[PDB]
Amino acid sequence: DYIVVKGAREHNLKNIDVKIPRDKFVVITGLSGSGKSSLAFDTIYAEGQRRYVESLSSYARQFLGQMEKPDVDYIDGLSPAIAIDQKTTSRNPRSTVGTVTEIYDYLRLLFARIGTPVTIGGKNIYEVCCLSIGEAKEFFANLNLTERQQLIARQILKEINARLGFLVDVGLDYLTLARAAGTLSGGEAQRIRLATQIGSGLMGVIYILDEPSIGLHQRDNDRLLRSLKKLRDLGNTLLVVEHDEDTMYASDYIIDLGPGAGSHGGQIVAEGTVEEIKQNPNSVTGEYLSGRKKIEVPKERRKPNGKWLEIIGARENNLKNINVRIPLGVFTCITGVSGSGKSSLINEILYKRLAAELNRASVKPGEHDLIKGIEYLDKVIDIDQSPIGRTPRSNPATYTGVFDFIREIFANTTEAKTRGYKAGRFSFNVKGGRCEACAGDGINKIEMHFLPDIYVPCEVCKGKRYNRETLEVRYKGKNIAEVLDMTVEEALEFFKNIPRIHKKIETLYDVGLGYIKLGQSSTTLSGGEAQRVKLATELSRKSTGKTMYILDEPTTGLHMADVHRLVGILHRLVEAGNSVVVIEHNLDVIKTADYIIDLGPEGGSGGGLVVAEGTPEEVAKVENSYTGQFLKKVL
Amino acid sequence: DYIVVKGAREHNLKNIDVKIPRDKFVVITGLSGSGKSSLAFDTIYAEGQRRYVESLSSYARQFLGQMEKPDVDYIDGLSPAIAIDQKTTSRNPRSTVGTVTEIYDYLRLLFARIGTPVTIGGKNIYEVCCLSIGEAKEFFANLNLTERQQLIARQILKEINARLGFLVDVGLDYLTLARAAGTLSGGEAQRIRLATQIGSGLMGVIYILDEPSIGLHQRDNDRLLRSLKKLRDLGNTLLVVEHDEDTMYASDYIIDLGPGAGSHGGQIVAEGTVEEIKQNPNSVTGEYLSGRKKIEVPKERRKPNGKWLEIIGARENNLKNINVRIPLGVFTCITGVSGSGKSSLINEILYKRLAAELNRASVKPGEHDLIKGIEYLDKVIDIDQSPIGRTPRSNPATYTGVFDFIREIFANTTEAKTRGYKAGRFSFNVKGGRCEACAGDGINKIEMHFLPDIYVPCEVCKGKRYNRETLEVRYKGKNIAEVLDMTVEEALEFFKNIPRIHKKIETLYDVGLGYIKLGQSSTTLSGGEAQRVKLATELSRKSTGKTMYILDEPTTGLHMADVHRLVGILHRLVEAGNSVVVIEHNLDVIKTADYIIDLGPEGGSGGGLVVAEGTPEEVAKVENSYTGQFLKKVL
DNA sequence: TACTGTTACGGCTCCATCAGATGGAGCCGTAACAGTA
DNA sequence: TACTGTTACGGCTCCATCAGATGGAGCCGTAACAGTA
Ligand SMILES: Nc1ncnc2c1ncn2[C@@H]1O[C@H](COP(=O)(O)OP(=O)(O)NP(=O)(O)O)[C@@H](O)[C@H]1O
Ligand SMILES: Nc1ncnc2c1ncn2[C@@H]1O[C@H](COP(=O)(O)OP(=O)(O)NP(=O)(O)O)[C@@H](O)[C@H]1O
Ligand SMILES: Nc1ncnc2c1ncn2[C@@H]1O[C@H](COP(=O)(O)OP(=O)(O)NP(=O)(O)O)[C@@H](O)[C@H]1O
Ligand SMILES: Nc1ncnc2c1ncn2[C@@H]1O[C@H](COP(=O)(O)OP(=O)(O)NP(=O)(O)O)[C@@H](O)[C@H]1O
Ligand SMILES: [Mg+2]
Ligand SMILES: [Mg+2]
Ligand SMILES: [Zn+2]
Ligand SMILES: [Zn+2]
Repeated sequence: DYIVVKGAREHNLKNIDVKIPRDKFVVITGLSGSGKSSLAFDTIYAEGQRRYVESLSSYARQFLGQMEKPDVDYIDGLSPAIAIDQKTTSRNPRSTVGTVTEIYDYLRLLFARIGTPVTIGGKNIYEVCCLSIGEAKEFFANLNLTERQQLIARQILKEINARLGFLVDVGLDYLTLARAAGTLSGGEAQRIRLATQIGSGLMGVIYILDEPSIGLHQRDNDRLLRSLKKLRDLGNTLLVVEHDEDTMYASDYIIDLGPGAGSHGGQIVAEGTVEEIKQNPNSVTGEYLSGRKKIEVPKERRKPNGKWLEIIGARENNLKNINVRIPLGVFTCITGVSGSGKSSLINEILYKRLAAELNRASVKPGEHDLIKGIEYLDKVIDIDQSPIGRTPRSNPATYTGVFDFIREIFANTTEAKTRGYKAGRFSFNVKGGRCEACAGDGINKIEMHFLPDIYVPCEVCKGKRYNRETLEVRYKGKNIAEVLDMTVEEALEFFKNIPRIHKKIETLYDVGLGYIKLGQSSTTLSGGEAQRVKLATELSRKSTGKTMYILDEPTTGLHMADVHRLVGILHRLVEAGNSVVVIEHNLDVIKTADYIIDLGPEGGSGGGLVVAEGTPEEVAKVENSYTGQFLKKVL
Repeated sequence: DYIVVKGAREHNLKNIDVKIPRDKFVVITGLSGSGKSSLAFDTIYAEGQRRYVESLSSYARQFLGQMEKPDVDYIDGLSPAIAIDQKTTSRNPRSTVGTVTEIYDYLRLLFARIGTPVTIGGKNIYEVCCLSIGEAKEFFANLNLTERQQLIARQILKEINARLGFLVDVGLDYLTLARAAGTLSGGEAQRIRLATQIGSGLMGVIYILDEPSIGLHQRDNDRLLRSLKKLRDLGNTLLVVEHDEDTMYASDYIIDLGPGAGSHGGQIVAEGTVEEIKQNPNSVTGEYLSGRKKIEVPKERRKPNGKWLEIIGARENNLKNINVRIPLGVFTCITGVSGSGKSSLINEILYKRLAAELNRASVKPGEHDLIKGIEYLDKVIDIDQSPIGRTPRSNPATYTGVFDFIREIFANTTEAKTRGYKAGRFSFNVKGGRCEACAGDGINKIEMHFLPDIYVPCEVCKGKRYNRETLEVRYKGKNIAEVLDMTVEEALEFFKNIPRIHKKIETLYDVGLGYIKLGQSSTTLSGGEAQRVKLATELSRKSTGKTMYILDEPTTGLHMADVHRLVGILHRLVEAGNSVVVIEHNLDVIKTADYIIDLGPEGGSGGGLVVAEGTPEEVAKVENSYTGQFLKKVL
């Protein structure tokens, strides 16, 4: 009736002991970097998978793969578990919806077993693969096959029906089975990934979902919550790590981590129901949910100064030749149901034309007639909706670009000048100044065949990634290993008189990563930490006073405090005289915008029109828009 | 704390509900054919494996394979399970001890990871593979490697040490790692199979062992029981299906099935401790253990009549050029520790020479000088230690040889003579008289890719395996489908006036298979049922009054009642004037023998000498023999 | 002449056993070119 | 002359993703040959 964990010390967990109720809807909350993933996916799921795998033969074990042994003492009440990872999965161009959701395999099995020589219900394999999800489901629900075929193909038909029912329930009935998985939107790809693993329900199985609401509108999130509630009612346990308020409100139990991030978190601050979390002063999530701490809606919203960006004849993808006016110099939020065509408009027309017109880029934009009002802009800065790549040869210092300046100033010292060194000597990714016994890695990763990998630190350089010859040159009493060793606050104090480094380090501090180390590997970063690193990298660039910031969903992996900090940064940028355009599903970011352009009313072929246009108060007066309904509810 | 099963109806289970204690030594007893395997390996293990597999992806599922869904309602308290099947596994000549026990893989991993360029402890891969188990274990326990190598290769060394420790504990220290697995004795192969799956212990794992004591002496069984007790004390649950008295006496809980076999069993008769089972009148196992029912030791043992079989210079395999005298006309039991060389003597010299001398066979015997006393014999009948092959095209009627006579008498009828039919028309394995829609199978087995197979009965012949044209000819009002449909008692009454069929059917009844059907598939037979079918096939042959019966472990898969029946049959054969020689580890069979030849004192290179020779009472006076010690204990 | 052993020969079925590679995409470091200030 | 965009190019690393085959052994059915009784 419980999953009891004792002595969990993985990553930054501070020897925490927790009890998780079984056959319930449990939600794990906390700040970005608290340790929710290290507790759910890296301890419980890892222990369950290892326990299941250890009972199999070596031949099967070397195919399935063994996870790393978690640093835990005793876990009880486990069971078979299915986990959905937080990180998004890229797709090859060949993979389609049917291939990804494992529907084509069942289709081939059915056609091979009860096929009529290649005719089940009066259709062939291509005629049934090239249909929308809703009509394919209604076709498969009206299959008049014989009794022998019914007995033979019971399981295949049941699996197909369950998968199609889930895909219809989430709201993806407009897609077909032949649509390429690599061209779907963020929310559609997230829902397809969810349906791949959770479409066919089981019994007595723990489901661990790490942020299952990427690029999902509130309406889509409600349908996903209904499906999750049905799956839990099927006799299962659900462990969902989320930052969404609706997910917490729709859960039986809440486990709150914190109280901070990195080395200041890894603990348990509060637990109980939603009201219990709200009443706990030590819980930051409860403080933000109870209204004690909140993002303040402006009393007066900025008005356009007469300069507008007019997009005429926008017909890219599913856009139905619409005209959109984006005011300049204010904060504008682009809203719509997942798949309605907000990314395909903004990121594929506005940014792709602004870059060519201003930054002298060579990227072909989408299908549009013309854009007017470009002359009121100087440069464009964009943040994509795609995640960042993770390599052990990467860290926040290299990603943001300050490591180049640090290496240059290290190579400009007196001793380095005497020895004839350059900036390439002070990097652990170039031969000449790095330890060759570890190739600048610092630690050695030994990979076994079927056993979990073992990490052993290097002994020649003691994990410093550099040899003594390169470590013999120091700047202000510190060598480059100590430079990579200090955190962002220490580096901010260290380089306070160097504007070039100080600007980017101050940006990193302002996005909320002062605790992080300059040399922490990208592979060991968190989702929110990587998102904020990308945000700081893009926002650390120089602003000319009349510049456009285009952000495509910068809320992913961010707690309420993090989005509050980002909102403050964006509002300061707006007050500086720049124009900020944000494609956002987060309603807290939306409620502070001075202008809203809403698209819909549906996704795919059912959307692409400007349902609403104006200030949030005016949009809330429109009953057609779901965004308007939610805005009216929360205003 | 329990494994609760409800509504189990697999095979012949009569909707039984049981509760199995956890972290205990549980033994399941009952008659041959009661349903112990169908309850342990076909319900609990099947459900656990299916539940674990269903949580994985299709790619891994179609590699691991899905077991058939058991006919059960609700099973709780499950966990990862490791099962050892009752049926023995044949081995290719290429496989060795290290390959089978998964020790070579760990050896290669260690040599690749901490090798010194190919030198770990001062030895190479061949110099360490070509050693006995004890010296290899003592070498690996004295490895003076460096600290970095110690940290790197901790798990590999731990696994190797645990496997070698188990192999030494069971008593196989005289074997090597390069020894071919296909040339081992029955007990040695059984112990190697056990060590493959149970050598490295785990925690919180259910172990299901189906008859883990094939070809094991009492001394070897004691060591195996000690190892099993240690493994259970490591925090595990053990479910052992056994007929051995020592295994029941060394278990915390006993679950008894019955009260019979086939359609007369499948229930639960009693449960509790050993004393509780003994005190239950409805429990046949308790009745045999408590002494109410027993095999009666003869008051006076038959003496040799002056005719002996002298084997001079027996040096085959591990035999040390020994001389053995086997009295003729009495019951002689060959006893010894597993590997001492009883099979290599008897089956490889005595039978292989008697067959050539009497049955005009062309099989080359082993290494011996000569055998004297052959002229007092007319024919030899042998039962091998190997199990029988299982095919769906097989049944007891075809195996024993009565189906040929039945087909001949069916083809000799008036209507068959008029139509010009032959015996080949009345068989479901020859084209012409069988249904071609199922190829004489009766049912169709549809195999999926990763889903469990589905069985659908044929519709053209309704599962009768024959068409209407072949079913239109009947003998005594019954067609051949009804002939295959009746049980052995019905066929015994049916063919009471036909001596040829009646002899074999009476033999089948006498071995205890009167309930079984003539047409039951061999693949669906039980281990004890197959053993008794082979015994009846070999014992149904004509006896000339002076003939030698050689039986190599005919007790496998047989309860105490079955071995009592077999002992009675063998004693009747002896009283008929024939000579019976039985290689037996069962002490109840041994105590009734009129002569005993004991070999030992150890296995492999440590045995091959006649430790004792004489009547069981005289052998019990020798302290050298473990067999003598047990005989003294039980006499 | 029939019962009882052996052998071969064709067809059918069960079981052991082995121990990832290739294409796609992102990131670091370096160089080159161009527009402003 | 310096700060800030773009592009290319080499090297390194992470991730998706596909959808068993072959040799060995036992058994049924049939035929042929031989030793007795
Ligand atoms: N190897 C490591 N050693 C120590 N700390 C680590 C290591 N890897 C990650 N961390 C830190 O451990 C903290 C928790 O990581 P993680 O559990 O992934 O965060 P999270 O709670 O899921 N955050 P988010 O996904 O953004 O909501 C973060 O501050 C990481 O930077
Ligand atoms: N390359 C493409 N070819 C065809 N259709 C596409 C392509 N890319 C996207 N679409 C479709 O265009 C519609 C709008 O997608 P897009 O504009 O990217 O989504 P969005 O509204 O921003 N929603 P989301 O990203 O989930 O928050 C969806 O139905 C997509 O499936
Ligand atoms: N498909 C089937 N349908 C009905 N009965 C079956 C089937 N398969 C096997 N049986 C019978 O079910 C009974 C129990 O089988 P099984 O569980 O294998 O026996 P067991 O208890 O392990 N006996 P043994 O191994 O000799 O000690 C036997 O009489 C089988 O002949
Ligand atoms: N072909 C072979 N070549 C070499 N050694 C062999 C061979 N067959 C058996 N041995 C060994 O000879 C010894 C005696 O084996 P064997 O006589 O078959 O055993 P047994 O005494 O009858 N015991 P068991 O069959 O387990 O009850 C063992 O050490 C075997 O490993
Ligand atoms: Mg996370
Ligand atoms: Mg059995
Ligand atoms: Zn090093
Ligand atoms: Zn048929």
